[PDB]
Amino acid sequence: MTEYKLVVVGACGVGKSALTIQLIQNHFVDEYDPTIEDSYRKQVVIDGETCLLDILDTAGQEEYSAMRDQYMRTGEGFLCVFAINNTKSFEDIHHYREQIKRVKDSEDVPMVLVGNKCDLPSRTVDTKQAQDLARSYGIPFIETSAKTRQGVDDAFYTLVREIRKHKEK
Ligand SMILES: Nc1nc2c(ncn2[C@@H]2O[C@H](COP(=O)(O)OP(=O)(O)O)[C@@H](O)[C@H]2O)c(=O)[nH]1
Ligand SMILES: [Mg+2]
Repeated sequence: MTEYKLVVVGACGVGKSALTIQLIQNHFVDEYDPTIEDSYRKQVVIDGETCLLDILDTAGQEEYSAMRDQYMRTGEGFLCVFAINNTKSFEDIHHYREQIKRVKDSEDVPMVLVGNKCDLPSRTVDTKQAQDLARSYGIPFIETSAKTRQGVDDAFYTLVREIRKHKEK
């Protein structure tokens, strides 16, 4: 069956693990070690296609930089996550965008921008600012809450749709 290799990236504490576990196991985890990097696999149906998602929940630095380059080269699409109450995590998106393009040596890499924690009242990044960034990249932007599940399926399924558009060229 068709397999999609997805990679979830972003600053520590933005909800990469909480998003991934909500997608896979349909519950919200309040505490999950920030240093754990692991992969998950789930069979889903997206637009009538039965497919397997192979999702890498990243944790930042690797023992050797070759491990980072390896997962960036093999990953087919990237979910770039910031938290709407953490401006530094939004600014870090620039770094992930650049680094992924640099390792893949491609200007066209399937990506979706995710503003997570949208259930919280505290917000430092308004929606307009994130829409402006996504527009400059030419990629979709989705606001999510790993806690309420709002937007979670849309974020991952949209990324699959971006991969499919990239492959048909
Ligand atoms: N309120 C709220 N908290 C969240 C959300 N996503 C993650 N968290 C919390 O934010 C903290 C960091 O989340 P985590 O998934 O470990 O972030 P990671 O370092 O990016 O993997 C944890 O305490 C989670 O419970 C969300 O959508 N809403
Ligand atoms: Mg984590």
